Amino acid sequence: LRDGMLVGLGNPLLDISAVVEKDLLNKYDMQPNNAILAEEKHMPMYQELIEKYQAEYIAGGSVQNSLRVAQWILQRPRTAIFFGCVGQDEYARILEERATSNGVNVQYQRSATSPTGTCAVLVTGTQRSLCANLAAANDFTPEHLRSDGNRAYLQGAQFFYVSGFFFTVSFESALSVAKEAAATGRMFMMNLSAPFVPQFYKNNLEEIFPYVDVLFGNETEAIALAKEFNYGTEDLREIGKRIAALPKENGKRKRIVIITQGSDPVLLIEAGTDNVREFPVQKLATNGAGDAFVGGFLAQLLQSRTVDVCIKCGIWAAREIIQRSGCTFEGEPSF
Ligand SMILES: Nc1ncnc2c1ncn2[C@@H]1O[C@H](COP(=O)(O)OP(=O)(O)OP(=O)(O)OP(=O)(O)OC[C@H]2O[C@@H](n3cnc4c(N)ncnc43)[C@H](O)[C@@H]2O)[C@@H](O)[C@H]1O
Ligand SMILES: [Cl-]
Ligand SMILES: [Mg+2]
Repeated sequence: LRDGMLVGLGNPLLDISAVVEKDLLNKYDMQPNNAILAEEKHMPMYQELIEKYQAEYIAGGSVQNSLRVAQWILQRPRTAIFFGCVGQDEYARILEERATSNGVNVQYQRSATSPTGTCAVLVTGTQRSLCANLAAANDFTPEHLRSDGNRAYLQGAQFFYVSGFFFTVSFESALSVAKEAAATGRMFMMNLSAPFVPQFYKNNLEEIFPYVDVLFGNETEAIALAKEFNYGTEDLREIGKRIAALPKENGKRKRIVIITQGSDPVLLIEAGTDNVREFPVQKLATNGAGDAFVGGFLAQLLQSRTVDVCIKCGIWAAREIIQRSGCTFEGEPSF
């Protein structure tokens, strides 16, 4: 292990989390059990959550969360580098301090014009509804990656991870990094992130897929992808196989597709096999479980462990995060 093995590109966001009821969702034309991008009409919701629903502030953003979980497991600071854009404000210092405390080397671009992005996380019964106000995260530019220091970080990384969420902000950066990775035989990995990603950016997804070595997503994202790509099936095993079998630029590494299903088994699909492997999870009697699953996976991948160990660490990490929330980061990883 050495510094900067993993680079992640994403949207650093402060989560604003609260328990609410359906009338709040109806007020903002939100569905239960969904993730959306904020529009003008959503904007008053953030202050309302803070002022009237006693909302909690939690460091978030998908890729940021995953790198924080991976660092917590690694216990070796600076092993992962994070790129994304924040404001110059109090929200950015909350994100900076939490991610740096966990061991991430954060390399934030700074917007002086937008505030740090936030994500409403609304809890209603056992359902969650998310509304992401990207704001400064949308000010990310390819140029941030072209400084001398930042290009040395790209040149030195061995592994790359990008969320589908980041396509909203800079697909051009994600693709550029993916092509350089394939061309130098390094791993490029990404997450489907949310149903809106294949629904909104189908062609981007198609264009980047040849350079994807590992694709993560949940069952709902996999089905959403299957609709846009016209697979005519909702069978997750079949969908995984079709994605895994897509043309691949770096033919020397066979694509892996990993599909999480909440409390049901994690599914592993490898190109060139017709046999999907399952990793059962102990059904727990919460925020970013999928992100934590990826952090656990990446912590083992960086230590060259086999995929089955990467996935078991993912499941273990998600289950820790579900138990202890932010407190998990104060403990000692005992995987
Ligand atoms: N535009 C945007 N840009 C950037 N970031 C954005 C964004 N919009 C939202 N975000 C970020 O998204 C974060 C929240 O994500 P969440 O919506 O909380 O969920 P996730 O991490 O995406 O979970 P996912 O659905 O993928 O995984 P699954 O349940 O299959 O579960 C995965 C694993 O968890 C474990 N698990 C889950 N449920 C379980 C159960 N019931 N019992 C036991 N284990 C379980 C299992 O091991 C399972 O495989 C927020 O922090 C926010 O900042
Ligand atoms: Cl992200
Ligand atoms: Mg997810």
